[PDB]
Amino acid sequence: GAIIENMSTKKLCIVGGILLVFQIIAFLVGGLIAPGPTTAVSYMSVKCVDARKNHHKTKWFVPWGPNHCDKIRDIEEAIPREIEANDIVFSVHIPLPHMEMSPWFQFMLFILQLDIAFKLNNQIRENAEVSMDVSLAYRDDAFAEWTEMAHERVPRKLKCTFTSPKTPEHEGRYYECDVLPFMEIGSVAHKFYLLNIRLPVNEKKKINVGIGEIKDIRLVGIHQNGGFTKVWFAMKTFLTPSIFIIMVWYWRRITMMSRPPVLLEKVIFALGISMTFINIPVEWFSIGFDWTWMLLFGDIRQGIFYAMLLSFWIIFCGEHMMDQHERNHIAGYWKQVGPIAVGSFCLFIFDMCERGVQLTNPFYSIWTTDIGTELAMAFIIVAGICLCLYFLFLCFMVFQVFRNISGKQSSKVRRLHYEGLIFRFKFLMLITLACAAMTVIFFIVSQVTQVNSAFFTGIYGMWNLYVFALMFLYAPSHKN
Repeated sequence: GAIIENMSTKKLCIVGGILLVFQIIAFLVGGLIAPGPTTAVSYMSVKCVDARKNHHKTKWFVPWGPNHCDKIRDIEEAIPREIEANDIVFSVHIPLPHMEMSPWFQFMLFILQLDIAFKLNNQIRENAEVSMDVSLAYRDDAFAEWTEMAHERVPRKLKCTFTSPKTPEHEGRYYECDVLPFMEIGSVAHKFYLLNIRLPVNEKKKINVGIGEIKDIRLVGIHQNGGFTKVWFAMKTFLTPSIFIIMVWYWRRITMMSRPPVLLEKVIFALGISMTFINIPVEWFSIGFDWTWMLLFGDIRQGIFYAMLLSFWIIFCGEHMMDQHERNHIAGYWKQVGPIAVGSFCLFIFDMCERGVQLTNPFYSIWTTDIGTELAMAFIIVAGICLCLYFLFLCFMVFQVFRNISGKQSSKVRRLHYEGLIFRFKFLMLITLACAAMTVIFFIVSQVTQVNSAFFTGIYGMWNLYVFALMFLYAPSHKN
């Protein structure tokens, strides 16, 4: 006597309506509060020069404020000053004047933009490479000392092409050539960050040679909106107790039953507990504490939740097969489920490994070592094709289930009861395919993101509401 088979349609439709109302408000809160999760911002570098006195001990340089460096007006002004290579250092004080960085901005993304002046004297080498010397620092008090975060060599190949002709009337115009994936930071913890870049030249070690005249460098930054992060955290801390309440209701009601439960009522509970496992607001630590690995843990949680869900759809749909079906244990369905769980983990493995390795090298990326870029594109394509094939396989399963249940009907309480159960199945199954399609779209979109709309909030609400509806529907009913 579950809900789905005892409950009257009058009881059903009000619950459906209120749940859909929750889904719609969870959709539109993203558009309301923060219509766009990532804040794009651009910092122009300041061209400092040093006194050539800091060889054994390195020294930081600040663009503006007190004790700010001396700034070369242009790369030609250095010549009357007789400035030599390696005297020039680029500087980017990350926060703009009269504001600060906030821990609410969870992560930081940086890509370089290069302004290299064309001249016939410095034609770009066919495999020209900028062997940049980069260092980073962080600070919390406006009068504190800069503390080192990273100081390493970072290679980068120029993928680069100037269209306009080489005639010297066209010199000085910049090469049109590309942005470069520069840096990822796992988490934000400090008010001020400083970044200093040098490009030492050495014809012996073949570093920064034939790269053209680098006029200026420009840094483009992306970080999560202060609005979106707060609302996301608030929605998760809202949804966690609600799902736990519905889960305890479900499990208490199930445990009240006289007879033991079948595979289905166990797999739905597994879905619920995994959904809570992702739901719990563990990430609220990031604002109050310096923990850094949490950004990888979110990807771990999403991978595990996907592993639960993609198996759940097949098991739930598969269990609606009735002829000579209804096994006692996963040995009857490990045939299908087995690689699905492994595959679901495999979707995020590359992104998770990137997140891991960026804690030892923030400048590491898959998009360097260009074979890395082409294999990343190949990975995106195979993941897409495999997930679409899984969606097709689920659609085939639904098709076969629809084929099958024609027999039970074709082979006044019976008239309304059986037809109502059939209608319940039909609506639930249609909801299932719709949610699966939206989940596939979500995976692809989360991998590609130019979406400017915050539909993430709505689709997460959709997952919560769907799992909620399942536990609500499959619990035993109050005695009539």
